[PDB]
Amino acid sequence: RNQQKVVVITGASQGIGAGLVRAYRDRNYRVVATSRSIKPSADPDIHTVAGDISKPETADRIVREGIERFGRIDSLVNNAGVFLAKPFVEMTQEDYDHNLGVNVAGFFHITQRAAAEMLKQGSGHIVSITTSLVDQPMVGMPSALASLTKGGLNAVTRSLAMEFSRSGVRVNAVSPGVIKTPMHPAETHSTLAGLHPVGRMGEIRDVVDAVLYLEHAGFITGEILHVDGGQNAGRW
Amino acid sequence: FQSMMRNQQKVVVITGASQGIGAGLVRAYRDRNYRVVATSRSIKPSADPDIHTVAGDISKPETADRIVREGIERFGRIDSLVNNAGVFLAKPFVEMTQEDYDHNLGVNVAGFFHITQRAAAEMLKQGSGHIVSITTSLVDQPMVGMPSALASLTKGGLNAVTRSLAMEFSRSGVRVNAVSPGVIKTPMHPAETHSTLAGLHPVGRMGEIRDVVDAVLYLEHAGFITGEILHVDGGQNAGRW
Amino acid sequence: NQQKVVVITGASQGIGAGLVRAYRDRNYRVVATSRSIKPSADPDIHTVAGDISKPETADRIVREGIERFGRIDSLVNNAGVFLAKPFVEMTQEDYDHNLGVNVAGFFHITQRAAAEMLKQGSGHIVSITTSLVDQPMVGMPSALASLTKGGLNAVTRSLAMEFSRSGVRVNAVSPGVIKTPMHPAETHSTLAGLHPVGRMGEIRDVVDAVLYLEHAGFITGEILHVDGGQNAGRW
Amino acid sequence: QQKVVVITGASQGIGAGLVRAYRDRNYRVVATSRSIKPSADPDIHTVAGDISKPETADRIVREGIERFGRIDSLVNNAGVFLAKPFVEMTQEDYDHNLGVNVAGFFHITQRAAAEMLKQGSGHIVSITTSLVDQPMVGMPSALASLTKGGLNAVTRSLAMEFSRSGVRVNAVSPGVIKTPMHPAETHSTLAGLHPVGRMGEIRDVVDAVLYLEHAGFITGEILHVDGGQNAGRW
Repeated sequence: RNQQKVVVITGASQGIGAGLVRAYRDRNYRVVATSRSIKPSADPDIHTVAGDISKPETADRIVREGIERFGRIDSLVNNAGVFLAKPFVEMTQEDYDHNLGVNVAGFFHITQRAAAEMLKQGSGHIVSITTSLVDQPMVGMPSALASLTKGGLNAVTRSLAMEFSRSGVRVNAVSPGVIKTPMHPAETHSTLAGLHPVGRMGEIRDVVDAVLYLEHAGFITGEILHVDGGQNAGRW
Repeated sequence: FQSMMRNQQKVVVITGASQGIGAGLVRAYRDRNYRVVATSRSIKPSADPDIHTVAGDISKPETADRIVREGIERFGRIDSLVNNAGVFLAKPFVEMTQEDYDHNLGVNVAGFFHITQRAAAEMLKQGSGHIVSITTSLVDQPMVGMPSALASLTKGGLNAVTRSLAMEFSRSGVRVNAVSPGVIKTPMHPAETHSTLAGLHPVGRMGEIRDVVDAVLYLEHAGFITGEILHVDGGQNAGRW
Repeated sequence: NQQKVVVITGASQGIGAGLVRAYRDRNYRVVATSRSIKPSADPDIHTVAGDISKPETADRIVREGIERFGRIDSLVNNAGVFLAKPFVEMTQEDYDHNLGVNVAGFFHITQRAAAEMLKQGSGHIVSITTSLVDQPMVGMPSALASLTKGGLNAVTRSLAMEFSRSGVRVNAVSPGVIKTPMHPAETHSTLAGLHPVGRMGEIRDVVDAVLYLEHAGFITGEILHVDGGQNAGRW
Repeated sequence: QQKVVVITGASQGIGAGLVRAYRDRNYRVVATSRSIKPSADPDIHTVAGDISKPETADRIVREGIERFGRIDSLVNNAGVFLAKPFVEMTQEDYDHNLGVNVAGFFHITQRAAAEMLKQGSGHIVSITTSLVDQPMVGMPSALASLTKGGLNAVTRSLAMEFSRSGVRVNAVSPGVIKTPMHPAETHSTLAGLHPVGRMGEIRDVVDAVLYLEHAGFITGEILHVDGGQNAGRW
């Protein structure tokens, strides 16, 4: 039990976030969980850390506090993220700074710090949560900042997979379709379902299972795994 | 009730089931309590009553018929199909013969095509199914020094039809996926070749039967995935090493 | 014999004839084939009639071309068929016909041509696939176009790698729905709508794509989509 | 009456090849770079600036609208490239790469696009890199993959967005191109980074851009001009 692997999960307060915290706990990992807003936990194997993930300082804190508490860092799930649907010509300098802060710098900084720790242990797993919009964008869903920002995460997943190829660190991505959260109003479900060839929305368990499959799949790196009800496969 | 649940278990057809990857899928499917129709050119019958064995040339329409017929006769339903039968040839393209062409077309394409047509007819009929094919990462990432035009042709075909049929069967409850392995450690790969075959992956080691098997079973239970190609390949598909 | 020589398959109708003309205009001699092709007045176009599924047709084509023109420099695989049909309905005859034209058609000539191109240390082989390979559609059931042309996209990357160090380049052009005579103006309205740009392609679009690949010496193993955006996302 | 093209990173060798090729086609050209001397040619308007700044995009577009009355085409060719282990990358490496590679595409594209949308017609092409789709062991470049990889995907995303508006959006993904930046003692090594075993020439990329410029039925396409890099492992 001081033998358990430690995962760092970002955006841990959100809907997929909690689901991931719970599932990693269920698979005998200790968790360092991080959010803008996260509150401390009863569970002595869940260490929470609150901070703005886009700030280099926050990343420094996550890992430092994680090493001090548990003795190591083995995995990282990059789940901090914002989405914005807006016509490209209408986006403002504020829309830009906000997406580049959360989706890009909030990947880059912990990923760098967590990777240092793994490289030195000769072992690890980085998984980032991306979006099927990267590979398959849609007419009627304008989100140029999502493609820019998440598409860079797909490509850097493959790049780091190569860079860390002989080091024992594996680097993967899960690209979901539209996932039912509380923050998605009940009225919007008929049309959101219709965004997927299968005609259902995703469920949190769908994505969480993909992450845990990749966590335990020791021959998989550089892989982008689509959990999107068919979205990436073709046009519906 | 538990007896009721046994006599009504999911049913998978597994092709190329005799050894290596296929024989591993049989056991893994049994471990999750599927019943199994295992086929191979020469599979011997099993002592497990929940494995039905059917010996035959998978490239013939008549074998596909039989597999499903005897499948239905013995278990009443067909839920899933793993196209695992496959041949692989390494040969410069300009030296490939008519015989090589027929052999690969037959097993890799006709093999896939007939059983898939018949299994899908049943899955459509009952409104739910899973079809998964085993392909190669040479489809998406071929390599200088590994000349295998026929594998690309035939397996590249399976990759494309996997997405095609995922769209066609979108509204029917039938999911369609592939697993695209790297070079997997099998008895048919003698020890002398292992260190060479290992450097065929960015990660510098060979794949295991367990890796490919777990990918198929993960797709099997992943009710929100269709038309997906899951590369299990030590990073081959990701980039150049 | 200074003029480069191209073999163009499915030369008779549609893209293929557009292709003969384009390559003639760039000073190539042409060996042109299809089931029904008729002899040409042009001394620089030699026609060969035959069923491209048969190894004998390929054998004729290459040897007749080496006879008249003394070499082979390029091959454009443009013979092809297409069948819209529910997968569970496809028949043995549907299977043999598609495999024969789409796959065997490609294999025999590509093999004989590639051998000539390898000995010389130079060549270009380009194949016409379809955007349904990467981007198939709900309501366009074509399992056989996918098996068939998908194998061509993949073999394109494969032979690109294999001929890598030899100076032979292998590419593919993957069109959307292209406006031939074969499509009644009844259909045009419906077919335009299978592209994000809401426009059918012209023959010019595909032909210029082939001619571009043919003069782009640093491109190999590429799939160039000429598809009004079909491959790029969901409309 | 002549079409108008904006070309970023116009002082680089690719940049200068593009300027000439578009002039050979009778376009008027707005050419920007950090340092670019004014032009003799009434038909080439140069704007000096740092493209990482939004202010610079504003100026480029309004100056082209001022001089020539329209913008038909945008070529994003500004770029930097850093080879460095991911774990050694500094705040300054980061801000630099994000500035030139992402911001340097984004603002200029947003302004040129507003103009093209108004006329109902246009072309946006961006020069990315083969490392996005085919990264290489021993070429560590996380920031290049992060920045140019966003470019590829926005390329397909804007092709869908502008789909019914008459604006085409495409990309050219080159291999290693023979440039003054690469000394001759290095060529034999860079050649080996393509399955084909040679480096590219300026004209290979330039023709690719001009081909896409004249190809009215292509949008959302990444065209790989890379000696086979994207196609497989060599």
